[PDB]
Amino acid sequence: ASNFTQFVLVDNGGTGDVTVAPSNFANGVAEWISSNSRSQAYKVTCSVRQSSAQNRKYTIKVEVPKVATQTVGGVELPVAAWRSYLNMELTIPIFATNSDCELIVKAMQGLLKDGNPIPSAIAANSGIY
Amino acid sequence: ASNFTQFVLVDNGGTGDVTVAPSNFANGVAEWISSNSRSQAYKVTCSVRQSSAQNRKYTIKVEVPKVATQTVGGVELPVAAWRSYLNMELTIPIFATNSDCELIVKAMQGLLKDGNPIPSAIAANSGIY
Amino acid sequence: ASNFTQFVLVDNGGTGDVTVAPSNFANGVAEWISSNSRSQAYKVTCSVRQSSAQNRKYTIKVEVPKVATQTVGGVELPVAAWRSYLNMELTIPIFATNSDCELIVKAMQGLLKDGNPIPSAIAANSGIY
Amino acid sequence: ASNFTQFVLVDNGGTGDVTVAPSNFANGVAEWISSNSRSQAYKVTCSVRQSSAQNRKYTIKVEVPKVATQTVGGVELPVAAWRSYLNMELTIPIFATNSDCELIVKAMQGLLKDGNPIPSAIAANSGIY
Amino acid sequence: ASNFTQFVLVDNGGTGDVTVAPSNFANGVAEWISSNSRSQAYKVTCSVRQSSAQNRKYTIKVEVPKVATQTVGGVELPVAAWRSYLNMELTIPIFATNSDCELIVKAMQGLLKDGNPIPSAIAANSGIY
Amino acid sequence: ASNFTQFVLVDNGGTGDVTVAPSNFANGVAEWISSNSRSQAYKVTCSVRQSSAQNRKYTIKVEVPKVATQTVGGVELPVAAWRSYLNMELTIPIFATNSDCELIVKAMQGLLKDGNPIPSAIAANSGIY
RNA sequence: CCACAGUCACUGGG
RNA sequence: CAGUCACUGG
RNA sequence: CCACAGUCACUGGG
RNA sequence: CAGUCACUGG
Repeated sequence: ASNFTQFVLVDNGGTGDVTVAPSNFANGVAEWISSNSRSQAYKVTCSVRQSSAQNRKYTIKVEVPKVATQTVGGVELPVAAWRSYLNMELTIPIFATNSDCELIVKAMQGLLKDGNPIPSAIAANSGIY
Repeated sequence: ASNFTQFVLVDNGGTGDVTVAPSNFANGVAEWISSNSRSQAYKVTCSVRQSSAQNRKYTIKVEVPKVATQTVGGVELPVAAWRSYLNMELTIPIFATNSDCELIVKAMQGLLKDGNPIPSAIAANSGIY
Repeated sequence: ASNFTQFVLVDNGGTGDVTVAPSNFANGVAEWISSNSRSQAYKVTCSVRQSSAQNRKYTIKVEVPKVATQTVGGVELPVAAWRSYLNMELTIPIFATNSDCELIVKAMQGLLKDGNPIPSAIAANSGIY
Repeated sequence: ASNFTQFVLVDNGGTGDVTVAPSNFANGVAEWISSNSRSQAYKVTCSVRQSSAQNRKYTIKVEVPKVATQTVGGVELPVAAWRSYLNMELTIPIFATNSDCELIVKAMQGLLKDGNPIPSAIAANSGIY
Repeated sequence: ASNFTQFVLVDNGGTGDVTVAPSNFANGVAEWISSNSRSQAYKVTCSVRQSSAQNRKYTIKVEVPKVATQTVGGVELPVAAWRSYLNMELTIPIFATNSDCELIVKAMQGLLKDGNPIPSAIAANSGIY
Repeated sequence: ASNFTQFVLVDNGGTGDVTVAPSNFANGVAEWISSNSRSQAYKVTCSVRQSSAQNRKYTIKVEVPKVATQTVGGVELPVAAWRSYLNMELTIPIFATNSDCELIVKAMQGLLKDGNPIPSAIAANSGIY
């Protein structure tokens, strides 16, 4: 294998797609970013460690830029107003087989499938009701 | 409407599908569970709070169980051999429009699409390289 | 370029091959792990450091597990009945050229070549006689 | 029968071969030494012992010398400018069968096979990258 | 791709060229060295860290050795008579686009072009006047 | 000689070139700047001193303006968001001949040649991977 | 941070 | 030196 | 806040 | 853990 390759983060249907590509590997922490100023980029980082004797833990972080009214290549302050941060921590017991792990991934995919509660709430600046 | 509906967390092609349903909203934490005993159930929770004066934070949790039947005191009980824990926090600035948020949902969806790096590594019990 | 890739640790023909893959590279310690349950996986770690003003030191560690299924209370878990632990330390002075190093590697390879005393002894639960 | 015989430690084709031969076997420590000046010879030692009730432990040591001629006061002496020191410890539980051991040996051989990460790194005065 | 490749540090027209290659990435410090003994090698290291909330800093180091053969204890050893140390730190604001950065690379390249003031002074063991 | 002359810092191929010219010599510290407001200029400074008994040290500093979305002649704040700083310190042992120094310069040129790792990483808002 | 020093991913000084 | 071994104990 | 830990809307550590 | 390493020191 060798999974550290570029990929499509935001699929806008061929036209207007956001691709992120390998940008760093310092400390086993893999990083991908879109072709932008780091202040306006789409960043993705991932790493794995054995958190305890019983578990392994994947830490995945994603940064998404606020695009509405954005000024490409510009200095936008304050940073906190122009960026969204996603922090994911996946804990998997050392007994999990590959199939067990496939199931876990499926569950994650299902959690965010278009039309489901969570993605629907987020995409609508809403909570659950 | 109401976005607090049931949905399928794990899609196995209509046969062996893990569907999860609304089970609680106490203390502002929306909860869903699979049609199982509370000891062997898949659990999904979600909550939104206004973290800072200018941020909103979504806390989503998913628990994937490895179902098993244990024999305690000569008696057989439905239990979970172990559980996988997904913990994700999403911080979005209040200046994010709905389109801005759809961008975030698409990114999260892209992040886990079959074939991409992260889901590949996870399903293979490996890191990125 | 990268030497932190997956490789075949155990060459059992072209089928029962044990392949080990990059898992984590934190704190100067490269770690490879075979696929499936971490609990039953092969592990390989490696690191180099300047042990003294004149010497560089390598520390390689390998774990060979004896795969087994543990059952307790009627619950089956993939585990390792036990593990064989290989721990080696290689010290090389900074005056060693690439040729000198190639020589060192050859000696290591020869020491373990099929037919030779040490490997023969080990493979037969034996010592020297 | 005897496995305490001479063998080729360094296979440099069929000429510049470094052969090491039995030298002494006192106190459970088998020792091999290449021919000529002891001062410039290759050394290999090996021993097994029951380290615990459950484990047997092997201790292999190898010395690769950098041949050189020292001159002092006009007196020439064959010496070793410096020496590379390999020290390995292999622990194997008493439940290991001959098959289990053969497997362990294969893993050791694979770890050092030409082309693989560890040997490549060592042979190039390099680490992992 | 992967930008961690070998390159020629000193171009002497294909004959007497000093080429340097990846040798380590431990602790997030990318390292390259020339095909020499660690004691006589050319060394290049590079690292990026997010210095401030809005800055990123590249730390690049280059070590140019003056190779020599010293006689210590009547024995001859490959050593370095002395070393020249280049230490450079580049701080770039996160608002810099890729074009902004290309500008920086072009400037650094221009700074050292044959004929220009700085490289002229350095090569002549003189200051600017 | 007399190397304190104007030169092309950024070579954009005849059209759109950035030239810097002598602007100060206070304290032996030579300075060049582009024809801009000092807040938006390209600045280059260089100086030499004998740092110790064994070494001489060249301190070279370069400042590059962020051009994307820049407003020529305008007041851009905060300064830190609009500027990149390069700090170079070159240490050369007093034994270095002119030829030794030419080699050092070549190594610097090679380090930053178009297409090589470092310049490629910088120009792409990336690290090494 | 330093036109601070060194034997330089380390050490020492402002 | 010992251990289910980048960790612990002598 | 943490590529902090867990038995995980709870507990413990920076 | 370190060392010209079945030995020594932490």
